[PDB]
Amino acid sequence: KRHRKVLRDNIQGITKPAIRRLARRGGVKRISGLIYEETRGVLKVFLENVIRDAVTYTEHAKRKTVTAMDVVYALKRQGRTLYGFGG
DNA sequence: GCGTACGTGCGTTTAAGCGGTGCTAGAGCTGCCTACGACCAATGGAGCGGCCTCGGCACCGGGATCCCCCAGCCGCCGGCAGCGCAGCGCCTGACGGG
Repeated sequence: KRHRKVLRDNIQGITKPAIRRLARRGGVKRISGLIYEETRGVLKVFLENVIRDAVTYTEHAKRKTVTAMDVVYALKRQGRTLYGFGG
């Protein structure tokens, strides 16, 4: 097809074990059940901040596709530089 | 010390994941044309310097809160000690039995 898109409930795509594994890499031993909801918001809260300016780069370039070279650029402005994709 | 809820484990189950199409959109590049920003020479007046004088603020002194504190004070009530007592089991009568 050529219309519509998946635009619902995708915040639940981050399934409960996925965070549970992620936190294990952080070394936390025991986690209460309440914390799952906050990080999803927190993860989202951080996220569009990265996209919003990333989107801004593309429109100034008058593209339609989002390149990785733009993604790192905004990540530089926010502060967290990334090695391994460009430069 | 209490207790719940989150780790551990088991048993579905399902959507990720793989591998496979098929498409065209959009990025990349080229050709070519234009305009617009740098450059140059002049010009004057906006901005910056130098004085320089009042009053907004500083300072004071005084009077005005106003929270902060707390013993006063009582109410309350429960503990507590004393008192009156309710109920029971035994004590002990009433009266026939032993």
